[PDB]
Amino acid sequence: TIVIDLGKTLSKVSLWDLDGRMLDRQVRPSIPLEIDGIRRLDAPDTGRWLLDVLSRYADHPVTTIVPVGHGAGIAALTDGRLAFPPLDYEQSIPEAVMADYRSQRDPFARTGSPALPDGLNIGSQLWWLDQLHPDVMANATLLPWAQYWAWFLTGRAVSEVTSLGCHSDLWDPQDGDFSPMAKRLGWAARFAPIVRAGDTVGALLPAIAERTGLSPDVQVLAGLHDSNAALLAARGFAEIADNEATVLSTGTWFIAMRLPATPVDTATLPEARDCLVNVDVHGRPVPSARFMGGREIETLIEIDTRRVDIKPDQPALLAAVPEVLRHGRMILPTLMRGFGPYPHGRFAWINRPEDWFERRAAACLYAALVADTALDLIGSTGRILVEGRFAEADVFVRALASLRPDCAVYTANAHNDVSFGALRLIDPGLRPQGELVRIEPLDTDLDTYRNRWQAEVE
Repeated sequence: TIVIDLGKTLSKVSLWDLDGRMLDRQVRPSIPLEIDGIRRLDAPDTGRWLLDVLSRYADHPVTTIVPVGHGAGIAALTDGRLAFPPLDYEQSIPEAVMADYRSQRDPFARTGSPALPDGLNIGSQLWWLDQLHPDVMANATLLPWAQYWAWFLTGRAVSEVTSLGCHSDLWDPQDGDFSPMAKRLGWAARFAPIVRAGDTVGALLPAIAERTGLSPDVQVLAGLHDSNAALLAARGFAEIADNEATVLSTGTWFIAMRLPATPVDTATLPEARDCLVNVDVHGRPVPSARFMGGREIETLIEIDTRRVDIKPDQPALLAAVPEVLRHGRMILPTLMRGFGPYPHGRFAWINRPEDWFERRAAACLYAALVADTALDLIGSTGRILVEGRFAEADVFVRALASLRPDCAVYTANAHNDVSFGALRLIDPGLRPQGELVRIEPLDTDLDTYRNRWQAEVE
């Protein structure tokens, strides 16, 4: 089996065995492609690199390939070939063109897709493209980035739901269909037939099976969006699986993605407080809430050298919590105006600690409280799995455990390559590396603290 993970900053090709262990991995940064001053995903060139690396695994019993793509990427095929390299979603879009688009979008209540800058909304790209290449767009078959690669190897164009549900303006999460807008504009009619991520797109193209030395019998799967890969993975853990659970990824962005066990009313979610609606590989709504956690923490600690996740530092970070707690030393939101649950929270310290450990420990508390608010906006309960670098942040995770006392907060036991998830598309019985360890609340308290914090915020 082979997973192709063509993300935004890193493209990874990986070879695995039927027991779900990685045999090899080939990586390569993704460099932008200039075309008019217009930044593009380098499709032609990536296609090459990955026909090389694919050749390397010709001696192996490969029976399946599954594609993985970052979101906010859309590809167009004119007369059965790539019309042009897709736009880089970070590529700017002209002011007048965007405003025109902005004023014709569907309500957030149907789409769960918030207005985002540049190309983050696929609709914005399409809107613009309709101007730059009017004819080529009308003759075009449309097809998400991830699925583009499954057509590169297969000749069959298909779409998959999770890329469409990635704040694209093209999807109606609750309805499980294209949005009124995408239909209205005739965009929905241009898309390749929707298929399930685990479905077989088809056998490897003969001309391709050749120069890679892979068997013509190799089967390509529809594939999925970068972010849903991790969800598949998380659902591999015995505690997550099919249960009501939420995965909270951390980094520059802290993102809560809930996997509801019951039907939820997403049309009621607060767009202004940085929530959105994604979709799982089954087409079921994935209520989401983010805030730029990692960015705010970094504002506080200034340099990589004082990152709150540095391992040997944990005990001292941890031991410094007691005094932070009882002196009411805390931080008020927000440090990123316009983002998260408290877009306009007037930032401020209170009894600012004068040493780094106590300031670094308190930073981990502020992120727990804001994550706490974010998890509640979407009805997260029961099981929470923390991932990303802030999983090694003892003060953060344990503060979370304390805030959600009857909830089971988790962190992973061993590292798992970012591409593992896709394997579970073939063999669902397959599980990640390590096990989940439940997080103990902070040693004794946090109510009085949060109570003060909350009161102050208001």
